[PDB]
Amino acid sequence: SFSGYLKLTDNVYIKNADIVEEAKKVKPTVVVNAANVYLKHGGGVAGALNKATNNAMQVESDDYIATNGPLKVGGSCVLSGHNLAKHCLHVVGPNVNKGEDIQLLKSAYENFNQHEVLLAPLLSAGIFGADPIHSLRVCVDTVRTNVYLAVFDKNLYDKLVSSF
Ligand SMILES: CCC(=O)Nc1nc(C)cs1
Repeated sequence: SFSGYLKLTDNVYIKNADIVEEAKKVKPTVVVNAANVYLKHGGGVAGALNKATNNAMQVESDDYIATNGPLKVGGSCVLSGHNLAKHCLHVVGPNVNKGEDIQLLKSAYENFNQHEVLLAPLLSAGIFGADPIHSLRVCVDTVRTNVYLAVFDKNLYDKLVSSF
Protein backbone atom coordinates (compact mmCIF):
# COMPACT_ATOMS: atom_id res chain seq x y z
CA SER A 1 0.00 0.00 0.00
CA PHE A 2 1.15 3.68 0.69
CA SER A 3 4.48 3.85 2.63
CA GLY A 4 6.48 6.53 4.43
CA TYR A 5 3.48 8.81 5.06
CA LEU A 6 3.34 11.01 8.16
CA LYS A 7 -0.10 10.97 9.81
CA LEU A 8 -1.59 14.52 10.20
CA THR A 9 -5.16 13.60 11.19
CA ASP A 10 -7.41 10.47 11.34
CA ASN A 11 -7.71 10.52 7.52
CA VAL A 12 -5.01 12.87 6.14
CA TYR A 13 -1.44 11.66 5.49
CA ILE A 14 1.51 13.48 3.90
CA LYS A 15 4.83 12.54 2.24
CA ASN A 16 7.62 14.49 0.53
CA ALA A 17 7.28 12.72 -2.83
CA ASP A 18 6.75 13.23 -6.54
CA ILE A 19 3.10 12.22 -7.09
CA VAL A 20 4.07 10.49 -10.43
CA GLU A 21 6.64 8.29 -8.70
CA GLU A 22 4.14 7.58 -5.89
CA ALA A 23 1.52 6.58 -8.46
CA LYS A 24 3.90 4.25 -10.40
CA LYS A 25 4.96 2.65 -7.09
CA VAL A 26 1.50 2.22 -5.52
CA LYS A 27 -0.88 2.17 -8.53
CA PRO A 28 -3.69 3.58 -6.30
CA THR A 29 -7.38 3.21 -7.11
CA VAL A 30 -7.51 7.03 -7.53
CA VAL A 31 -4.79 9.52 -8.32
CA VAL A 32 -5.91 13.17 -8.15
CA ASN A 33 -4.75 15.49 -10.89
CA ALA A 34 -4.50 19.25 -10.19
CA ALA A 35 -6.39 20.06 -13.39
CA ASN A 36 -7.60 23.26 -15.10
CA VAL A 37 -11.23 23.53 -16.47
CA TYR A 38 -10.02 22.63 -20.00
CA LEU A 39 -8.12 19.51 -18.90
CA LYS A 40 -5.03 20.92 -20.67
CA HIS A 41 -2.23 19.11 -18.79
CA GLY A 42 0.69 21.43 -19.51
CA GLY A 43 2.61 21.93 -16.28
CA GLY A 44 2.89 21.08 -12.60
CA VAL A 45 1.22 17.88 -11.45
CA ALA A 46 -1.01 17.81 -14.58
CA GLY A 47 1.91 17.98 -17.01
CA ALA A 48 3.90 15.44 -15.03
CA LEU A 49 0.98 12.92 -14.75
CA ASN A 50 0.13 13.36 -18.44
CA LYS A 51 3.81 12.90 -19.46
CA ALA A 52 3.97 9.63 -17.43
CA THR A 53 0.92 8.37 -19.43
CA ASN A 54 2.80 9.11 -22.72
CA ASN A 55 0.07 11.75 -23.49
CA ALA A 56 -2.78 9.16 -23.25
CA MET A 57 -4.32 11.24 -20.40
CA GLN A 58 -4.41 14.36 -22.69
CA VAL A 59 -6.02 12.50 -25.63
CA GLU A 60 -8.68 11.05 -23.34
CA SER A 61 -9.15 14.49 -21.70
CA ASP A 62 -9.60 16.24 -25.06
CA ASP A 63 -12.30 13.70 -26.03
CA TYR A 64 -14.01 14.34 -22.63
CA ILE A 65 -13.94 18.15 -23.18
CA ALA A 66 -15.13 17.78 -26.80
CA THR A 67 -18.14 15.81 -25.52
CA ASN A 68 -18.97 17.58 -22.23
CA GLY A 69 -17.42 21.03 -22.35
CA PRO A 70 -15.12 22.40 -19.65
CA LEU A 71 -15.26 21.63 -15.93
CA LYS A 72 -16.23 24.29 -13.37
CA VAL A 73 -13.56 25.76 -11.01
CA GLY A 74 -14.13 23.64 -7.88
CA GLY A 75 -15.45 20.76 -10.02
CA SER A 76 -14.08 17.39 -11.09
CA CYS A 77 -14.40 14.44 -13.43
CA VAL A 78 -13.32 10.80 -13.17
CA LEU A 79 -11.29 9.50 -16.10
CA SER A 80 -8.83 6.56 -16.55
CA GLY A 81 -5.71 6.44 -14.45
CA HIS A 82 -3.89 4.75 -17.41
CA ASN A 83 -0.51 3.25 -16.17
CA LEU A 84 -0.61 5.36 -12.93
CA ALA A 85 -3.86 4.34 -11.24
CA LYS A 86 -7.27 2.71 -11.88
CA HIS A 87 -8.83 6.19 -12.10
CA CYS A 88 -7.70 9.76 -12.28
CA LEU A 89 -9.94 12.24 -10.46
CA HIS A 90 -9.22 15.53 -12.29
CA VAL A 91 -10.02 18.23 -9.73
CA VAL A 92 -10.02 21.93 -10.55
CA GLY A 93 -8.80 24.11 -7.69
CA PRO A 94 -8.94 27.91 -8.12
CA ASN A 95 -5.93 29.41 -9.85
CA VAL A 96 -5.17 32.51 -7.70
CA ASN A 97 -2.76 33.76 -10.45
CA LYS A 98 -5.96 34.09 -12.64
CA GLY A 99 -7.97 35.81 -9.83
CA GLU A 100 -10.19 32.68 -9.25
CA ASP A 101 -12.06 32.74 -5.97
CA ILE A 102 -10.05 31.03 -3.21
CA GLN A 103 -13.35 29.97 -1.48
CA LEU A 104 -13.74 27.47 -4.40
CA LEU A 105 -10.75 25.57 -2.89
CA LYS A 106 -13.13 24.07 -0.29
CA SER A 107 -15.49 23.05 -3.14
CA ALA A 108 -12.55 21.47 -5.00
CA TYR A 109 -11.56 19.35 -1.93
CA GLU A 110 -15.20 18.21 -1.47
CA ASN A 111 -14.73 16.14 -4.66
CA PHE A 112 -12.30 13.86 -2.67
CA ASN A 113 -15.21 12.76 -0.41
CA GLN A 114 -16.69 10.71 -3.30
CA HIS A 115 -13.69 8.32 -3.08
CA GLU A 116 -12.66 6.11 -0.18
CA VAL A 117 -8.92 6.55 -0.69
CA LEU A 118 -6.88 8.86 -2.92
CA LEU A 119 -3.29 9.74 -3.73
CA ALA A 120 -3.36 13.56 -4.20
CA PRO A 121 -1.46 16.81 -4.50
CA LEU A 122 -2.21 20.00 -2.47
CA LEU A 123 -4.85 21.75 -4.57
CA SER A 124 -4.23 25.30 -5.80
CA ALA A 125 -0.65 25.21 -4.37
CA GLY A 126 2.51 25.50 -6.59
CA ILE A 127 1.85 27.10 -9.97
CA PHE A 128 -1.83 27.78 -9.01
CA GLY A 129 -0.56 30.54 -6.65
CA ALA A 130 -2.48 29.80 -3.43
CA ASP A 131 -0.79 29.52 0.00
CA PRO A 132 0.02 25.77 0.47
CA ILE A 133 -0.41 26.11 4.26
CA HIS A 134 -3.97 27.36 3.66
CA SER A 135 -4.54 24.50 1.11
CA LEU A 136 -3.49 21.86 3.68
CA ARG A 137 -5.81 23.47 6.31
CA VAL A 138 -8.76 23.41 3.84
CA CYS A 139 -7.87 19.79 2.99
CA VAL A 140 -7.88 18.59 6.61
CA ASP A 141 -11.14 20.54 7.40
CA THR A 142 -12.98 19.33 4.24
CA VAL A 143 -11.86 15.80 3.30
CA ARG A 144 -13.34 12.94 5.37
CA THR A 145 -12.05 10.09 3.18
CA ASN A 146 -8.43 8.76 3.29
CA VAL A 147 -6.16 11.17 1.43
CA TYR A 148 -2.42 10.54 0.93
CA LEU A 149 -0.86 13.87 0.03
CA ALA A 150 2.31 13.93 -2.04
CA VAL A 151 4.22 17.24 -1.67
CA PHE A 152 7.05 17.50 -4.17
CA ASP A 153 9.01 20.40 -2.64
CA LYS A 154 11.11 19.30 0.37
CA ASN A 155 11.36 22.77 1.96
CA LEU A 156 7.58 23.19 1.52
CA TYR A 157 6.97 19.73 3.04
CA ASP A 158 9.06 20.67 6.14
CA LYS A 159 7.21 24.03 6.49
CA LEU A 160 3.78 22.35 6.13
CA VAL A 161 4.62 19.69 8.77
CA SER A 162 6.31 22.05 11.27
CA SER A 163 3.45 24.62 11.04
CA PHE A 164 0.54 22.13 11.21
C1 LIG B 1 8.38 16.95 -12.92
C2 LIG B 1 7.68 16.14 -11.91
C3 LIG B 1 6.73 16.95 -11.08
O1 LIG B 1 6.46 18.13 -11.31
N1 LIG B 1 6.21 16.25 -10.04
C4 LIG B 1 5.38 16.79 -9.08
N2 LIG B 1 4.95 16.05 -8.09
C5 LIG B 1 4.12 16.80 -7.26
C6 LIG B 1 3.56 16.17 -6.03
C7 LIG B 1 3.94 18.09 -7.66
S1 LIG B 1 4.84 18.43 -9.09
